[PDB]
Amino acid sequence: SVDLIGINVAGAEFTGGKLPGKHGTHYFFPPEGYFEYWSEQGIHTVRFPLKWERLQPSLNAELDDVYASLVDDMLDQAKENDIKVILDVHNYARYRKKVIGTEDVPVSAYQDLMERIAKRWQGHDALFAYDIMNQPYGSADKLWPAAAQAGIDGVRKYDKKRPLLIEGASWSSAARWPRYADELLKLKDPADNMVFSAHVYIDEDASGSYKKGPGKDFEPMIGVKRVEPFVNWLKEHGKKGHIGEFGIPNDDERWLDAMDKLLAYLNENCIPINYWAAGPSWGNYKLSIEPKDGEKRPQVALLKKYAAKDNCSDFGPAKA
Ligand SMILES: OC[C@H]1O[C@@H](O[C@H]2[C@H](O)[C@@H](O)[C@H](O[C@H]3[C@H](O)[C@@H](O)[C@@H](O)O[C@@H]3CO)O[C@@H]2CO)[C@H](O)[C@@H](O)[C@@H]1O
Repeated sequence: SVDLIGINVAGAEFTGGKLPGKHGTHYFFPPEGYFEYWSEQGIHTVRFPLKWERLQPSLNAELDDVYASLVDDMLDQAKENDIKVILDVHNYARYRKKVIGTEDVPVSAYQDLMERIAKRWQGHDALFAYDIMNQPYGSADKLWPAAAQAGIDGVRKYDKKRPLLIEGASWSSAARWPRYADELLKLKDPADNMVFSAHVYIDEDASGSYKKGPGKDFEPMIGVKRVEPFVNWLKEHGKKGHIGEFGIPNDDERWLDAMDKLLAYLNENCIPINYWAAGPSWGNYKLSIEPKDGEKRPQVALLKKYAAKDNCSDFGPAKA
């Protein structure tokens, strides 16, 4: 089933300069009892970032034993707690800072990664979908459509059923989506089960930094206005969509107002969302919705409100 309300659970991609890095010092998977909290809150879909260089520290080589086994245990815990997992290769279309499709990182190496991910986990009941690449941007934008096809081809060698979440150029901007996305119309999925996934932050530059407050001339519909280009493109092209990232600070009613209006518009169009972010090691990170003594998470009440409003059977938007 397709849940409209979900969360990112971040931590396994942390401290990206420390490779392989040490679990519990530089990066963090969910501890025991982690998923039971969110399951109790009524949240049942999780987007889970993974670092490519940790999963596969040499291109074209077998997956890393330590890191892949942590993914195994996370999916086991997800299954135990009725959580559906979207695995996210959280790499900005780059491997050790070089763009997929350059001589350093041929598309065949990215296809190899995706084959190994599907081969290892397509048999796991908690696996829901593959988000094949987080936020291509910059020098990767031009090459990303060709890389995406290689990644699709990779997953489909071993998993011919699950949805593939396909992000776009320019940090998968929902607001700028139609400026670049026409290049993705050439993508071919033999299983015909692709879902496009855009991101939206509502600070001025949409970086999700929220360096400033909302400001005097803040528009509560900014979230809706920034996903409208994406959703309208989906309708125009008969495609299915998804919002893989959106988060706001906890300290201004204007942000929550924009959130509530955004969720209402996504609900009208059966577009799921993954809130950025929960996770086991966020500290006082301004966008965290993980419980923390003395910190209020008003965003989670909005998520729960719209989870009870979820009456969709599949990814929208609906086709006329
Ligand atoms: O969206 C999260 C993602 O944001 C990255 O910052 C990006 C912004 O996404 C992007 O909107 C912004 O685009 C500005 C652009 O730099 C300017 O040329 C001009 O056109 O105004 C645009 C804003 O409307 O650029 C920043 C990068 O500078 C983060 O880097 C990234 O970590 C984050 O995940």
